[PDB]
Amino acid sequence: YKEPFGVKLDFETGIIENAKKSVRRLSDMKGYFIDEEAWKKMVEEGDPVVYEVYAIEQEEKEGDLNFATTVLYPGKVGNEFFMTKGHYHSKIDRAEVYFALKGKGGMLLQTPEGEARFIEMEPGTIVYVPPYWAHRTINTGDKPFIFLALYPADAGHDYGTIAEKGFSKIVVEENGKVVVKDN
Amino acid sequence: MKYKEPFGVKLDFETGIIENAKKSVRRLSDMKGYFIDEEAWKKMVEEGDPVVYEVYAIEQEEKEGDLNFATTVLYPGKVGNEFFMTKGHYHSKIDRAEVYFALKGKGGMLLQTPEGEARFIEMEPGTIVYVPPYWAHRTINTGDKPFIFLALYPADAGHDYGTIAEKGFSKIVVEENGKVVVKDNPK
Ligand SMILES: [Fe+3]
Repeated sequence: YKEPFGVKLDFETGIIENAKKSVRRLSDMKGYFIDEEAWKKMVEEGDPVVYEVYAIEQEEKEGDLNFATTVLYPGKVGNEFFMTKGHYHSKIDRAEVYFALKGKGGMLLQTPEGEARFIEMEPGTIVYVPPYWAHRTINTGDKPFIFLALYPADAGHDYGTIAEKGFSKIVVEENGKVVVKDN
Repeated sequence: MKYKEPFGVKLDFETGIIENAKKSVRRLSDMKGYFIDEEAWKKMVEEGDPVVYEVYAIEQEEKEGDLNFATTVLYPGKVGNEFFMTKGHYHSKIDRAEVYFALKGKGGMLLQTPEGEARFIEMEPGTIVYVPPYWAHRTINTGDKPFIFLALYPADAGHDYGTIAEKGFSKIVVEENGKVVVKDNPK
């Protein structure tokens, strides 16, 4: 039997005790933002951190659960808001649940058949990501966007699909939050 | 097959209420034989039969890979000197885990393996508790204010209340000049 445990989550910083921390800078997201020059330019300026993750994951096993907070920093590549790489689940059939804790943003989701959805998130918002949907989180404000994600331990990852095909929409700013088609 | 639609629902940090969730209510009368002091229990039922806890749940069909979530508002109180608590259970599919996230108040979680090996983990706002596969678990309110938390669990986890209703937990959590976890006499 594995040992149960309790770890503290800091509502102000999003940091979880004993969690495994990972960092993703702009340089780690080549080809993700539509404006390549804005990207190359910002990177040369010492690619700032786009987001950090504090995760507690179990072995890949059916019925078990993983959890992690993400600190999505505010910013834009051109006029495209800072975002996570996003992905599909290796075992696409797994769902996910997000709980927004600080700041504001939204989640962009997509199905293999072409459907795309954008769900706005503010502190207290719980987003249910159904099985089969690819998803990415977006920070649409000027402050850090912090959220806790809970997902099946055997969900796995699938960035390739998005790495190539990607999402059918991009979220940018036109004096206001705008969701438009992607190329 | 249709693809279910994603959605966002608002959770109120102060009340524990989740918009569009299904509400369930458990009063002291719904927990017959759960507390050790049967006389204090019956006396409290007659005096008013207070609500022990309310649940606001958003559940999916019992399918593998899916997820359910629910908040619980566990009210403060004691039956004799035993703190208000949830009924407790093992998952129907015993190897499913669960994750708890405390939001308001103060309490703790009592867990035990099928054999009776127990653990007690304190919970305060911000505390995340990992309920591993195979462990039964029960939440306890050790404070004077409502203990509110969010639970996330597999849609096919299910609930085995029966085993706990029959044998209870190996330990009980009470107040004796302080919070104490001791052996459950009728365990
Ligand atoms: Fe459960």
